[PDB]
Amino acid sequence: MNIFEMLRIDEGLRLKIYKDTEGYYTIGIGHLLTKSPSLNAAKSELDKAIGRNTNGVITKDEAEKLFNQDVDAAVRGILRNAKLKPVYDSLDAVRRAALINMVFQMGETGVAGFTNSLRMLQQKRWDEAAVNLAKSRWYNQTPNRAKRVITTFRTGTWDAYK
Ligand SMILES: [Cl-]
Ligand SMILES: [Cl-]
Repeated sequence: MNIFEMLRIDEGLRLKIYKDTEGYYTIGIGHLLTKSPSLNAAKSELDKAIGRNTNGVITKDEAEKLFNQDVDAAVRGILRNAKLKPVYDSLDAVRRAALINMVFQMGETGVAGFTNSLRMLQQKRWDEAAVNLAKSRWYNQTPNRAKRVITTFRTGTWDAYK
């Protein structure tokens, strides 16, 4: 297992524009297109991302390319964030993938706001972070996925994904 496989499991893969769990237009492997409620707007952003007139539909290769860019962007985000980088740097490889998962889903900003949880992960108080991580809208809205990522931080193994 790795970060790519991990996210592919959590996000799925859809080749036509669809709405995510929040009702926002997305395509591929969890690539958010826009928070706007306009399909046209989403189509415009899709064509801009791909470089062609897609008519709201992409190929598998194209989805994977977006996915690679998004993963990449998520790591750099972390590395560039003052709150995140130290945590990330203190963790083992497995747990780092869980932190990337969160940032891909919620953005750097939203994750950087889990202050208490961040501090517990940094301190290696696994069970404690896991309880504090569950006290969140994230957990209440997407409990199964949140469960898998939390288990990941708690155990440092890929057990939740196997
Ligand atoms: Cl893009
Ligand atoms: Cl879920």
